[PDB]
Amino acid sequence: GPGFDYAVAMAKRNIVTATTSKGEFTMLGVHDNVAILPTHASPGESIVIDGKEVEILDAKALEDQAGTNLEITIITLKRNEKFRDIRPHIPTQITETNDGVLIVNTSKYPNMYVPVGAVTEQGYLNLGGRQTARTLMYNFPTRAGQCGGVITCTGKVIGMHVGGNGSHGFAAALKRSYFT
Repeated sequence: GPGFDYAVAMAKRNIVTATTSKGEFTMLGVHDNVAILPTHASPGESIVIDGKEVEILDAKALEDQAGTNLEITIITLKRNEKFRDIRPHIPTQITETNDGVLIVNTSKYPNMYVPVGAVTEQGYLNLGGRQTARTLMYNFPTRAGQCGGVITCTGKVIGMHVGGNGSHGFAAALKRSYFT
């Protein structure tokens, strides 16, 4: 109900903690039983969501038209649980903002909000030996525990944190077409 933005309402149901062999990540539910995670989280046949082991029915790694990695993996879960449909709040185009907020939800940082400032288009990035397209950057001392963090601005969900270099944080841009 109360919440400085749409973000607060969505967060309670759609932002959960996911555990794969590579550790804890923040994960974003998009609609129904469909969620997203950074491709490098590498979920196997199942994943532990908020303490509960759940089976993955499908895991689609996204790439652009040229075959470049987007670093977003869409996973379809085997579970009656249903996320709110946030798609109407995902822009149809890569989106910058002067006032972004990063939302992280892990056991080390439960339901935490952090205004990060300007979020602008970085474009191609070398993400751990792999070329990644459509990235965004923000000036925030990135560290462990933020992978999967969601990036929002007033009424919109615009990126997902996928890496960072000491002074900057990088995210994959979200676009609506990826989910329809």
